[PDB]
Amino acid sequence: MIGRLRGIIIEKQPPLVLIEVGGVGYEVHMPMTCFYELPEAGQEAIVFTHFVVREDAQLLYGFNNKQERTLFKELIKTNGVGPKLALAILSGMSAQQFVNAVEREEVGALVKLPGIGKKTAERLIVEMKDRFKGLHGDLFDAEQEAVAALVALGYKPQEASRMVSKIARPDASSETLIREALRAAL
Amino acid sequence: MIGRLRGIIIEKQPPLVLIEVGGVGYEVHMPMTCFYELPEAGQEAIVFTHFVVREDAQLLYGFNNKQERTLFKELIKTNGVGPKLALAILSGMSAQQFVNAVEREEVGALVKLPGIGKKTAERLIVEMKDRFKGLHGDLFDAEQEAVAALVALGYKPQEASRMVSKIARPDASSETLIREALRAAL
Amino acid sequence: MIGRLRGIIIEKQPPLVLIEVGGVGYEVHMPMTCFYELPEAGQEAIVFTHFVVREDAQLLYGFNNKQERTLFKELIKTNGVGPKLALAILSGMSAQQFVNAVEREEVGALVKLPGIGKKTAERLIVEMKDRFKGLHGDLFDAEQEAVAALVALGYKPQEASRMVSKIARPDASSETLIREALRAAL
Amino acid sequence: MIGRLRGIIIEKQPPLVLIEVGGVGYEVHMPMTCFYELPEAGQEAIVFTHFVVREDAQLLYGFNNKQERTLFKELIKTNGVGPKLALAILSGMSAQQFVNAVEREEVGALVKLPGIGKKTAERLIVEMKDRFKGLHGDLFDAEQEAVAALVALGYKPQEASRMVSKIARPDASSETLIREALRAAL
Repeated sequence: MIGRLRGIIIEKQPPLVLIEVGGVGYEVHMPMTCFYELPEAGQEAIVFTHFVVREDAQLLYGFNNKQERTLFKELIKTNGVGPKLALAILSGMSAQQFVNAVEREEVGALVKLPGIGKKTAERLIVEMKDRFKGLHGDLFDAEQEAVAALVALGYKPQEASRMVSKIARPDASSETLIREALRAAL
Repeated sequence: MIGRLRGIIIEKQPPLVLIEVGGVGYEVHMPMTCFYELPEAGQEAIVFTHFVVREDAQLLYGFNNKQERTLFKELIKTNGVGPKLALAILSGMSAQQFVNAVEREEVGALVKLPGIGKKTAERLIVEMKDRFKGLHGDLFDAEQEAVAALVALGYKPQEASRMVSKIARPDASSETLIREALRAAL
Repeated sequence: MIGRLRGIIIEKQPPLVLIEVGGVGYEVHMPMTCFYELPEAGQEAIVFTHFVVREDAQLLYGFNNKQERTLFKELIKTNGVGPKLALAILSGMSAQQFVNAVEREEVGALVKLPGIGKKTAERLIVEMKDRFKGLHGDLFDAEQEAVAALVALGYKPQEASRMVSKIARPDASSETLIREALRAAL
Repeated sequence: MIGRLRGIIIEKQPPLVLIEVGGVGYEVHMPMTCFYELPEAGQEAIVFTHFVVREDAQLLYGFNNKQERTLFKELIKTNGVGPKLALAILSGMSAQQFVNAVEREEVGALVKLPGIGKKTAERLIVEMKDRFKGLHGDLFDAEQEAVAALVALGYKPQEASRMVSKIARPDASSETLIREALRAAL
């Protein structure tokens, strides 16, 4: 449920940051390429977070923008790749370099990074390439926002794209598109 | 344990809202019909929430008033219907339209919505109609507040209504009714 | 981990209170006898809490003082008695009345309350009477504080009382007693 | 995820402290040797914490500095030793005394403390002595910070020390060391 923290950077111990919100000091685990961009200790930072809930522990993974978080969330969906590994992948290379290596199927650039291997590198590339097709954008709009909303409700991507086509009126909010699209389907 | 959030709306990405409380950014999942009523980003919002705790994740579902939340809480009690489905039901129609479709047994209005079907639509109507009888009101008072309190303590609805009858004195707080009713039963 | 809430009472719906701390609205479940003593909506309240963590849900039980909470914590240790039942026991009678009924073995006063029975009433009395012997006090001091600390560390009650006797110097902090007692045992 | 609390000390009940952050009262369990150093009730305290998450409960263990917390975290990794026992070990002796007793293999100093025994005392000493070798320091630097970061990413300690040697340039940030070391390995 915790999507964003805004507070004072108390300490940096890569890959860990300690952000103070109120008087609560959150431990945020961040990939090294996001780590370089952090403000200075004593200054306010805004980090986008991904809460991983376990039975044994509760952890916050933090990123500087939503595109990096989505990438990380996409990455941990593939069997064999978890938060620590995803943290290492985005430490060894930026999000843009990772997407570029996925698109050009560079399965030699990723094999060096610890904990994955050769077959999982290959499976990661195949799988991520497939996931990027339907993924957001600007690294990988009202009408697109509206399809996403509909997919979130339970419609299948293609059928949601169908619904947001019939009433798709350029220069119109994503919400009215969702309202209009849902109205003419029930 | 989290029943209400009051903070600044940071971002809207239907059905998700990001509300900032202190410097903590909560991700709230809201049905589309509540979503339309939200203030503008940068303005304060008050949302009634339902915390769902899992072993893998922790989520907040948010509504603009308590009646919608109760409806949602009632809805997720029926096997086959979970938070995502309940979110879709209250996206496709308002709470009032849903109660009206339940009372008039319109099992054609709900069949269109994704993820449920025909038999579950039918079971939903039967089950919700039965639950509404004893449900709060104004969509579906000191004396009624007092019966509820007693049901919460473990008394059965009918016996709790019995207790709040013998001493039921119009123009008197629900608490004194609970105090008086509990006193003359022990 | 949440032991106390101090905030604004937003709504009362016995046995539920909604306390706002920051802009976070906590749902606190309180026994009716504590409920009567709450300030008025819009005014600040201080409630002592007991966090019950489950896999399905996370709940706060609240009391006006530490003695009531201890009683509640003691109560839920007995098989057959859980938070809802303990909530009902402290709703039907005050903490003082409950301790008095336990000491005088009144197993007719408790049998009326819903959800327990006759054998569990009897077992509750036997068990609570045994637990009160070693329990805190004022309803059921530096030297006593110090024994408690030592019991918490893992010493057995009798041996901890032994340790805080040899160096027990009236008119001296519980901490120095713990320091002195631990020093002369290792 | 909670690494630090900064708030007002409300009550002390060794080994428990109640720290108020906002209007939220956190129960922090602290070893007695850290307990002696706490400010006075009504004054601000800064405690370093270790959140233990269970299915039944959620607890905060607190320390005055990071070295004590690391020790505690190291301690609870050994089978037979849990938070309560670790709390007792750091109550009976300071962190420095404990490290000294580990280095000099004093397995008579620890045998007195309740809940452990003789074989676990012996195993604790062997195991802690082995863990201290690679452990931080000042009780047990940019280049060392950088190796730690790399170990956290998944590299093995020796190979991470190899990487931070080839480009190890005295008088240079730990982050650039991590950036430079990661660059010349992929």
